[PDB]
This record gives sequence, C-alpha cells and structure tokens, in this order.
Amino acid sequence: PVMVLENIEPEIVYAGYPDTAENLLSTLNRLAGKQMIQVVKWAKVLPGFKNLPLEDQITLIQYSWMSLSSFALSWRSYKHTNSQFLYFAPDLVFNEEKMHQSAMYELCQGMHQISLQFVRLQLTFEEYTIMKVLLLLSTIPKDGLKSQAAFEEMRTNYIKELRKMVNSGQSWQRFYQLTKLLDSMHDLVSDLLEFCFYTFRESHALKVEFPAMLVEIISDQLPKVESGNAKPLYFH
Ligand SMILES: O=C1COc2ccc(/C=C3\c4ccccc4COc4cc(F)ccc43)cc2N1
Repeated sequence: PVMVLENIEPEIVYAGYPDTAENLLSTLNRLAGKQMIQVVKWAKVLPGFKNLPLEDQITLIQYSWMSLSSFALSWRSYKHTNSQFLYFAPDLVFNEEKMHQSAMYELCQGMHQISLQFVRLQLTFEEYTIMKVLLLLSTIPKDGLKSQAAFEEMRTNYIKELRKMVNSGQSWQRFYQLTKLLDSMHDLVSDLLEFCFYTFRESHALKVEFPAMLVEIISDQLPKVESGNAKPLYFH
C-alpha cells in the first residue's frame, strides 16, 4: 500500500514567473492548473481509487482540488524551507511581503501555520502520503457517488492504513493529531474557496485571470459548494 504511494509522488512544477495583486493571483491560478495535471496523474494510479467509476474519480478530484493543492504546498514549504516561507514553486516563494501584495495575507498565514504544524509534528513522508489520499477522499456530493459503498471501504482502509503508519498511547495521540490537522485544513480550505469563488465571480472587474482547466472545475464546483451540498468529512 504505502510503498506504492512513495513512488507515485509528483514532479516539479514551475509557476512561470510588477508584484500587483492581479499578477500574483493570476500566477497562482496558472500554477494551480499545472498542478492539477500532476494531481490527476497521481490520483489515477492510486490503489483502490483507480477501480472506482471514472465519473467518481473526477468528482472526488474536483471537490478536493484546493485541499490537495494546499496540503502539497505545506509539504513543499516544510521540506524546502523548514516552513519559513510558502513554497509554491521553485520560482514562486512567498514571504510576508508577497503574502501582502497577494491580497491574501491572512489566508496565507493560516496556511503557513498548518505548515508550522508539520515541523512541530515532524511529519514523516509516510504519514504525509496517506493524509493526502484522505484529503482526496474527504469531500463528497450530497446524494453521494455512483459507488458509495466502494468508496467507503477504501476510505476506511486508508484510515486504517494511516493508523498503522503512526507505545500505544503515543500512537493513538499521533493519530488524533494528524486527523485533527486534516480537519483544520478543511477550515482553511473553505476560506480559500470563498475567496477564490468571489474573485472568479468578479473576475472581469478585478482583472484576475484563471486558466481554462480551472475555469471548468470552479464553475461546476461553486454552485454545489456555496449551496452547502459538498459533504466534507470530519474526523472529530
Ligand atoms: O484568484 C484567486 C483567489 O483565491 C485563491 C485561493 C487559493 C489559490 C491557490 C493557491 C493557494 C494560495 C494560498 C494558500 C493556499 C493555496 C492553495 O495552494 C496552492 C498551491 C499551488 F500550487 C498553487 C496555488 C495555490 C488561488 C486563488 N485564486
């Protein structure tokens, strides 16, 4: 299970870099689209997930895109900079000045904080790989998926997989700590989507530009989300 996840990790992606809000947001949107490809490529080979109906795989991916991009961001941020900065790309690294010019300073701070958690925890690559899959399996539609049961067994197997990876008392505490971090991610992710949705909606007036693959994902996602019909699963 776990050895496979270690092999399948994604490739380096460049953002392709005046530091105006419009420019940074547009660059972030552009980075997210390229990353989206890596996400699809990664998800495709995931054990269990690949046997799921295709429509189901896509639905899961669209729902969890922001969350996946974020978790991956903390991890790059953790490894490359000891969580000092937000390491979006080798060519796009934020500091407090960048967060400010970005116009997303507080959201960025929350993200950095999640990142700091990785250091406090000393998150292993083994823990990180599992949690990522779990994030991909965290938000479902209200009426569910085409094969809800199938999704359910695999989500459960994966939770069990994470518990294996984490004395008994300490292990249980770690499992609590990681599951809690996943919940906290969702709170932050929800805020990012709200902001992303608004800029998307107010795109022409704002001058913030989104890539085509992303435009497709967002247009579809926004009604079901703001409507409260995306069922995000919470551990605690
Ligand atoms: O116009 C907007 C406003 O809302 C957003 C909100 C969020 C993002 C994308 C982020 C972003 C920005 C701040 C904190 C976490 C994240 C999620 O991690 C990412 C990882 C990437 F590889 C590339 C872009 C992002 C983009 C937009 N676009």
